[PDB]
Amino acid sequence: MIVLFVDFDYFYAQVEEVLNPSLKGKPVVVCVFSGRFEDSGAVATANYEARKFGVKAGIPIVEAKKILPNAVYLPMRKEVYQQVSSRIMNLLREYSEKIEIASIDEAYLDISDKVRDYREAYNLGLEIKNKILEKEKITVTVGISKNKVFAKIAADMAKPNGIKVIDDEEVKRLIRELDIADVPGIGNITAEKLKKLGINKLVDTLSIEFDKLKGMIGEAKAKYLISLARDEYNEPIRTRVRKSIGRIVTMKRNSRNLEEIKPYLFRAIEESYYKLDKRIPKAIHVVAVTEDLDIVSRGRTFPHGISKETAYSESVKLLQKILEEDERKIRRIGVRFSKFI
DNA sequence: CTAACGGAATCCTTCCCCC
DNA sequence: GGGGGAAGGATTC
Ligand SMILES: Nc1ccn([C@H]2C[C@H](O)[C@@H](COP(=O)(O)OP(=O)(O)OP(=O)(O)O)O2)c(=O)n1
Ligand SMILES: [Ca+2]
Ligand SMILES: [Ca+2]
Ligand SMILES: [Ca+2]
Repeated sequence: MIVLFVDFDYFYAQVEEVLNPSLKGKPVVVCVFSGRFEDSGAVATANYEARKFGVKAGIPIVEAKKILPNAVYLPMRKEVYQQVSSRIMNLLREYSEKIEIASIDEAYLDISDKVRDYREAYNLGLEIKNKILEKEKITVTVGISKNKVFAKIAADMAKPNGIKVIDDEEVKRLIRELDIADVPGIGNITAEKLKKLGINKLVDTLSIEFDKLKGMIGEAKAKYLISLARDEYNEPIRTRVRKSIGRIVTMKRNSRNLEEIKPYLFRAIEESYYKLDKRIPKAIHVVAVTEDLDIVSRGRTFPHGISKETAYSESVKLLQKILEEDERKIRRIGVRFSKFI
């Protein structure tokens, strides 16, 4: 295979800068205001002018303002970014019909039938970058390799407005030398689980016994890392289908009172049903985020589609079920729909 | 009514019913 | 022994 991976640079911030070019050159921070108090919330992303000083995704807004009090702080306008993203994905369809849309700013392309070698795949990456910059004035990063995992790693290496090829020779070096925490799918809890086993590179998984690795990171991640270490990973590019749609809102104050939580729950249902847009779900899940930011969920699936009225009455019964079987106060309450007709 | 923090989505694992 | 579902967990954007 020859996989071409596209990753939009600082997407949310860059879209805001395209829509307001006076933002060019300044630190821009895209925020998710929870509404509980002034500047409560987290940073969705920031451009590289702000990211260079430690303002990155996930950190609290009030911590970003202690670092950069004079940066531009904009509220997240996800529907604007989604519509811009959808147009860029339509541009990517013109280069390969095997395309896998991974997220709002990521897409894999199987270009095995469109180029002969990596030099031609490289040139196709330039043509794709120039086409996106010409149509939407958005800079992206191209990663090219023999599978999806190393194509994404390639884009991570040359990230800010770049293009990078990891050939079969560098693939083997990375199996020996790339720190295993930088492999997609290995978070801190799985990484620290590899370290305590002594595994720091992919090649280490081939010397260890399988069950000693399986019995503690799981069968799937063990097979996944072993196949990568053997240079035998080759999952195909697949069209991804949205499997669930939901919405969770932060309440103004923690509560275990039914009548106080119900307005937030009903608002989450209305917005979730608007996002359904056609699509008839057969399962509904009420999801509560407790004081300690833990996640509790109670669900129910029907032999038929779920009307909005049925979603209303069933969510209350599922919410009562959460107050019964857990005693932590709820901080965020929401709903999720799945199993579409 | 401004309080040390968002919101959304996937896949995998554990437990349990069931054949 | 294993298919299949409910709920938690880990990951990532
Ligand atoms: N914890 C996070 C991480 C990301 N995002 C959003 C903001 C990003 O614009 C988009 C894609 O995130 P990336 O991981 O691709 O990061 P960026 O595109 O912002 O930066 P980079 O240019 O390094 O990819 O997802 C978010 O809401 N919350
Ligand atoms: Ca990106
Ligand atoms: Ca991305
Ligand atoms: Ca990691």
